[PDB]
Amino acid sequence: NSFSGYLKLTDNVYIKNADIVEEAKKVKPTVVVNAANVYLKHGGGVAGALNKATNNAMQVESDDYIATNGPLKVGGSCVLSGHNLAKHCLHVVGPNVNKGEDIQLLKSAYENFNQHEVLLAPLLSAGIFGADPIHSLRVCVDTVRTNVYLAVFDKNLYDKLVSSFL
Ligand SMILES: C[C@H](C(=O)O)[C@@H](NC(=O)c1ncnc2[nH]ccc12)c1ccc(Br)cc1
Repeated sequence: NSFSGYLKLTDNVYIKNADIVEEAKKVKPTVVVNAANVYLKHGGGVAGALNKATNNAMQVESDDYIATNGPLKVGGSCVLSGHNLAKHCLHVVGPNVNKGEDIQLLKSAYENFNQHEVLLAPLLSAGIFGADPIHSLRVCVDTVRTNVYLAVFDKNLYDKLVSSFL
């Protein structure tokens, strides 16, 4: 957990303009968060990038978890191996509001982070999940009580967030 170059937004929320895969290789944190779907099919975005960095080990492991346990629920999570990126990967399902899933479940999704003292994470429900990313950061700030280091890829988005928060 040797995080460098973050800007502290609140007592427990830190933000950096970085690729979460590169952050994970440099820091080797105890927990890396994946912005997952209910079947753990890591097709693109953050999920696809983390899976690609494990050379598909995360997808083979996720397929076995689904065959044995069934899909997650929206707002839920599971802990699996972090392979070469972290000790553990916390796979969290935020709502896809573009498909009618309730925005209130974004608070439930962020509550999963409180089960871990320190996490490296992306924003949840952003991009194709359709939530406004500045709203997602507000829910994170209001809900997460443990120490979370957020990696934001898009520099234009990072600047808007730092402008609205700090
Ligand atoms: C909009 C946001 C961002 O630019 O930070 C974006 N993040 C990313 O894809 C992202 N963030 C950090 N490291 C990364 N490496 C490769 C991808 C990537 C995102 C889209 C959809 C969801 Br659901 C959640 C986050």
